This record gives sequence, C-alpha cells and structure tokens, in this order.
Amino acid sequence: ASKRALVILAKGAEEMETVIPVDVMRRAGIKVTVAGLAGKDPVQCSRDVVICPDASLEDAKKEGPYDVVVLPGGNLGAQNLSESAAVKEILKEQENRKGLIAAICAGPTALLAHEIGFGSKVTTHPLAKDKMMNGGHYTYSENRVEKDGLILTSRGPGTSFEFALAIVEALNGKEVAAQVKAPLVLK
Amino acid sequence: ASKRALVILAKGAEEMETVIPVDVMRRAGIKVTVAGLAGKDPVQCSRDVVICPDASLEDAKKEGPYDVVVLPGGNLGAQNLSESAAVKEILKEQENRKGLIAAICAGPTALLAHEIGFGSKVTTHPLAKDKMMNGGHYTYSENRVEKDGLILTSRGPGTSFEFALAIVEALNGKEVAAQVKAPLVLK
Ligand SMILES: *[C@@]1(=O)C(=O)N([C][C]C2=[C][C]=[C][C]=[C]2)C2=[C][C]=C(F)[C]=C21
Ligand SMILES: *[C@@]1(=O)C(=O)N([C][C]C2=[C][C]=[C][C]=[C]2)C2=[C][C]=C(F)[C]=C21
Ligand SMILES: [Cl-]
Ligand SMILES: [Cl-]
Repeated sequence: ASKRALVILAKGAEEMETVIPVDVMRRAGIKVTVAGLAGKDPVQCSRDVVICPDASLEDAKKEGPYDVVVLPGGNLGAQNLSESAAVKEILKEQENRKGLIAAICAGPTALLAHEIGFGSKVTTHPLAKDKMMNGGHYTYSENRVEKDGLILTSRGPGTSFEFALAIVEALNGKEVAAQVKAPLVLK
Repeated sequence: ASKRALVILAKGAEEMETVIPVDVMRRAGIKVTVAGLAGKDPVQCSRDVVICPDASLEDAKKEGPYDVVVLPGGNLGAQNLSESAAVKEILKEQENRKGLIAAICAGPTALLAHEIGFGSKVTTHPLAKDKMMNGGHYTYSENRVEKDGLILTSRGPGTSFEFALAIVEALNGKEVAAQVKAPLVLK
C-alpha cells in the first residue's frame, strides 16, 4: 500500500521548500496532501507564489494518520506553524505513534515550539540556529540533511531536493529514491 | 529601474521549474509576472501542485515588454506553450527586440516550435534532446546551463537553481547573483 504524506502549508511558507518535497514525493508514488493551515483557501507564500491547498488542515487531519508530516520553512510560515494548536496536536500524535516528522530551513523551529523530538540532532537554516538552540534542547548539526531516528531536518531551498529524497528513502527505500533522483538532473 | 520577468504558466508545467525561478528572481529584486497561458484561473501543474497566476497572459502581454521571458518545462506544459499562437508572438517580439529568453527541461522545445533562436547552442532535459534536435536547427550541449547570447537554456528540476541564478546574473550582474545565492544553502 502507498505511503501518505501531510504537508502543512501556512502563509509565508517558502514556496520552493513546499513544492520541491510535494513534487518529489509524488514522483516516488507517495500520496501527498497539501493541507492549508488557515483553511481551504489559496496560500500566499513568502515570495508571493500562491498555492491552492488540496484540503484544509482540519479536513486532512481527519484522514490521518500519515507516514510523514512535513513542515516547510520560511520564517513567517514557520512562525505560523509554531503558533498553531492544530499543528501541536498533529505533531504530538505523530511523535507518539513513532511516525516520521520532516522539517526544513526555519521549519524545525516549530518542533521546538511544540516540544517535539527533544534530544535529537537537528539542522536548520544557518540564520535559524539560535532560535532552534534556545535552551539547548537539541544538538546542532551543519549536515545538509540530518536524520536522527524519526526526526528529519534540513537547511534551506538549496537542500530541498536532498531533504525530499531523504524522505523518499525513509518511506520507500534507497532503490526508489535513486530511481526518482536520476531524471531530476541533480548534481 | 528594476528588471521585469514574464513567466508563462501552462497546464502541465513542471511546478519546481516554475517556482524556483519565480522565487529566486524575486529574491534578486526582479519584478516577476506569473502569467497564465489559459487565462487568470489557477493552473494544475504536472505533479498536481495548483498555482494561481498573477495575471492572464493576455493581460500580462499588454504590460510588456519584459527583460526576460521564461518558459518552464514539463512535457505537457511545453506542448501547451509550443501550440500557442500567443506564445509565438511574445517570443518573436522578444527575439526581435534582442531581449533574453530562458527555457528549461522540455521548455526549449517551444523555441523550436516557434522557430526562435535557430543556430544557438542549447541544452534540454536528456529525454527532450531528440525533439529539440529534429531538423538540426540548434547545436546540442550537455552543460547544466547553456547561454548562447540571448538564448538561455537548462536541463531539469535539478538545474533550476543554476538556471535561475544565470537569469539573475544576466539581468542584474554577478555580484547580485552571488548575494542571492549565498542564503539558499546551495552545494
Ligand atoms: C528559509 O526558507 C527560511 O526559513 N529562512 C529563514 C531563516 C531565518 C532568518 C531569520 C531569522 C530566523 C530564521 C530562510 C532564510 C533565507 C533563505 F534563503 C531561506 C530560508
Ligand atoms: C522536465 O521538467 C521535463 O520537461 N521533462 C520532460 C522531458 C521529456 C520526456 C519525454 C519526452 C520529451 C521530453 C522532464 C522529465 C523528467 C523530469 F524529471 C523532469 C522533466
Ligand atoms: Cl523566509
Ligand atoms: Cl514532465
């Protein structure tokens, strides 16, 4: 049976960090739900790209649980994720059930906000390090992608393909990740 | 004064190849118009990401001309661009006025369809080479980004950052491209 991904899309999300994982995961045969934090309406991303979510978060939650919950970055998107009681509940449920959580750029700071995966080795965007490390709840890494058990983190738009393919490898295996990678013309 | 970019968005466009250049160009302070080929309505991309264009092509044309016209790939998106009389007219005008034209993945095959930039060195996605080379109107390159004067081409999702930054360098210079690049966490 196919694996399922929930991508939580908030105003101010980094659109590259949203679209790259959604696209790459669909290439891998993952069933991806782009879920709007604020409802069903189109979402204005950080660089003004407007994306129409597949569903509201409220609705997508009802079709859970998911094999991965994906948190894009963007400072303002991550703040919105960080402030959301609905995200808190989703992430706590996912952690509790030992499901994967993946977050990129400023996205990992939402893990801090919601007290998720304390003790993990994580990375973030370099500019988000101090926020992530407030209280020393995680151990910091400069790896482009960091995976510490069920906590998978990455750094920025330029690591989005690696992040996405790490998600694919985690859910569908190395061979599928390699197959999906080759047509992308990655360096 | 700020440079201006027209990104032509058709059904079946590769969403990564659309969003990466739009975002990176906006980071560079370029005024970018995402123009829907079919009108003002949301566009269903190749991997089902739905993007709301800033304007119809019809409307965006009226605010021309642009310092660059950008053609994303995706096989079906490129076919739609290739079949469009409106795109033909836009590209001929751009070529005639010696403005930049940039196309990625299968996007360059629209240049062939509309008889644009014959004689140029070009690249495409590897799977789009034979289509592009039908009649030997161009010279083929395996460079990740190829720029032959005002014809700028690239290969796939994995070359989208390089493609975008090449556009930025062409319009705004090497120093701006370097400044925009550094926060992206590119390899
Ligand atoms: C990335 O998508 C993101 O989340 N970034 C924000 C990092 C940050 C900046 C200031 C304070 C806290 C966090 C970010 C920045 C730059 C970039 F290119 C991508 C991203
Ligand atoms: C890319 O975005 C694109 O346009 N691709 C289509 C290439 C092509 C395939 C078959 C026949 C003609 C052209 C393509 C393919 C794979 C990929 F990963 C990205 C793109
Ligand atoms: Cl940001
Ligand atoms: Cl395609």
